[PDB]
Amino acid sequence: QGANISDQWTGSELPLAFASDSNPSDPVSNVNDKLISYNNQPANRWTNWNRSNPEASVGVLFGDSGILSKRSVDNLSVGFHEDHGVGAPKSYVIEYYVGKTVPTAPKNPSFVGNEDHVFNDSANWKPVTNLKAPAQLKAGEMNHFSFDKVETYAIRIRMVKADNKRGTSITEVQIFAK
Ligand SMILES: [Ca+2]
Repeated sequence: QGANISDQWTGSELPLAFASDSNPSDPVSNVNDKLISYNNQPANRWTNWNRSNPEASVGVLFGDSGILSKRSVDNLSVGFHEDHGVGAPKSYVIEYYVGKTVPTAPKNPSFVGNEDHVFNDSANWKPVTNLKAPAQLKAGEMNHFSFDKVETYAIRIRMVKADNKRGTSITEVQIFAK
């Protein structure tokens, strides 16, 4: 297993987690903070609990040595969390950035859908190929995904909440270099 290319580094803008939308007290920066919690002791998660869109995406914008970088990516791990109000999504798509425009760091990374940004244009994303995924997503553990290697500035997981929940929830994601 190679270097972790999603974790935050102190004093570095990148890698940066981003989301289309978030419950504000559950910012997406929680997903790459190296804290993993499946409960409220402490609560540590991104969610879109009680937000208006049942679909949201969470992703990582890569960096090398403090500045933007493409990386070669073939994996994603996601620790779903669940309580009465949130849980694993009922459906998802994992996507990678293909825009010709070099992405900027979002001004408000937990709420990318509320600003003009390349990430909001579906032409700038393609789905990963030959996905290997769990047969069912499970809260309470790191759920591992693998796919054909791509060279990209960003990947994201775009997810629709379960019908019996008020949102989707993630305590941590991890992406590794080869
Ligand atoms: Ca975390």
